[PDB]
Amino acid sequence: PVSALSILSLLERVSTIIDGVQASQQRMEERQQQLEGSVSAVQSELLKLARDHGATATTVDKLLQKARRVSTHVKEVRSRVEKQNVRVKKVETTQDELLTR
Amino acid sequence: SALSILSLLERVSTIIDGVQASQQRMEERQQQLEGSVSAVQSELLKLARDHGATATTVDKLLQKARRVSTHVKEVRSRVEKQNVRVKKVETTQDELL
Amino acid sequence: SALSILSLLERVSTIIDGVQASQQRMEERQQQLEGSVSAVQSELLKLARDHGATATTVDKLLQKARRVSTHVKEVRSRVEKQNVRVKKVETTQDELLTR
Ligand SMILES: [Cl-]
Repeated sequence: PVSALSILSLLERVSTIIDGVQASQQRMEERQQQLEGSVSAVQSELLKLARDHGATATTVDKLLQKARRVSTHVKEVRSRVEKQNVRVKKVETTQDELLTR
Repeated sequence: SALSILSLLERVSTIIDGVQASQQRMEERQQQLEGSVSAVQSELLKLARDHGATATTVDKLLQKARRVSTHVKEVRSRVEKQNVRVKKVETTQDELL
Repeated sequence: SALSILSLLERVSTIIDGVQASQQRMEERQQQLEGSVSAVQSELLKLARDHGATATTVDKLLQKARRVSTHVKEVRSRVEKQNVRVKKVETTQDELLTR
């Protein structure tokens, strides 16, 4: 009913399928390796861009501090100019008085 | 030829058990890969948001720079106008005696 | 023992079915992951170019900051000289109004 030869036939049949499965596994292993390599590189570049952006952001915060400080200085100078104006007018108007006399 | 059948069966059983074990390892490797990809996607979006915040702040700094530069030119102008008024007063006093 | 041999081969066949099902799912997921990584690479590069532009603008803001700082110091210098010139005229006018 079941000859050694029929069994042999099944074995060669199973062996042929396994050959195909193994070749497919080889193709997939290669794709997984390449993908791991791509991910590793993206990780590295992402960390690098994070560091670069970190430096920019740190400069930006300094620029914020600086802008606040310069504004404060401009306000102070403006204040000094207005005070001088009061003083100049005092001298101007007094000269008007003397000159007319 | 019973021996040759048993030998071949043994090799096949051996080979498929290895193939199965390998497939399991590959399943595992791919799920680890999915996790790593999900992680980089997440970190990229976070960095994108962080940069967007920085770029937003930078535009404000541009705006603030324009305003300050205008204020400085204006204060300069006032100072020059006062210079002229002071010179007139100096000249007049030198002349008043 | 032919049936015991065929039983072992039936089990081998079931294992092959399971591996092949897994291989199909693995191929579907692998293509998806490869697409996802490609998208990450592209978006990362875009973010890098965008940051490059931001970094350039910041370097310009730094020079603007230096420039304006220099102008404020020059203006303040003139305000201080004018203060001395005004004091000069003030003190003399007060002198003249004495006696
Ligand atoms: Cl006078």
